[PDB]
Amino acid sequence: HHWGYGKHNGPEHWHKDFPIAKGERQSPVDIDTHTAKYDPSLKPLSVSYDQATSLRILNNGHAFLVEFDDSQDKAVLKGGPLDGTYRLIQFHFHWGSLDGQGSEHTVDKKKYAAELHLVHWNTKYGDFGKAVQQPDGLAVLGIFLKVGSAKPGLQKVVDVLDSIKTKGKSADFTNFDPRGLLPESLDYWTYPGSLTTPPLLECVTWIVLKEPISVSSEQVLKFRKLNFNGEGEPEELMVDNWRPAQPLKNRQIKASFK
Ligand SMILES: [Zn+2]
Repeated sequence: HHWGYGKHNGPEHWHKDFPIAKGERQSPVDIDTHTAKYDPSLKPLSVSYDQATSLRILNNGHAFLVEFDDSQDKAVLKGGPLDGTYRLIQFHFHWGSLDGQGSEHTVDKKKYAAELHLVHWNTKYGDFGKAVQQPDGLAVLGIFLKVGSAKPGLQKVVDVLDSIKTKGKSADFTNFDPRGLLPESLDYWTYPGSLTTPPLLECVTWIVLKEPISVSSEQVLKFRKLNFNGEGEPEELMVDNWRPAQPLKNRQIKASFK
């Protein structure tokens, strides 16, 4: 008995166990494209994933994660609004039960079918556990997914989901190149936020890309076949594992771009 996305343990209930849920820098938020401010000071993002080493894929009962070896600066994120080097540790998605919902961040109230999160931690802090306790500990790259043409680079992930259908299941997932999940343009918004799942720490510097990638209906459909439950329990489809937009409060969203 803990947190989830159901009617009795969903986002609206999280504050009881995680008071920070009502904090000053919570995520996600709605990106109001007309109030975001263009900042000429923002540098272009620098994504260096050529030496990435994926290790395993697992279904943690809330989403599925693809874990990477973060023992060295193999896959890092630099530049943009960041000061230092951030190592990629894992990526996961949030998606809906229908193509009209699923993303966590919204753009002018527009919801996308899903949202990809590539989580990186600031190397100055030694390890992920220490980084989450700092205001500039994490830097999460958010990418929107819209339904249209298939994304070749995503098929490898889609094909292994059958092996990790239920909570607790994990499978070897080596030699996966995350570069196949990036859009053509790296233009971004950025704002200070938090992790959108418990424990909801406000240690994130969010970097949400303007350009969505397209995925086919067939690809997203396979996401919807996963289970929140563990093997041997009543089947509950893993859909709508997204948190609604939170109050922006005293924060400003900056844009790299036009
Ligand atoms: Zn996420």
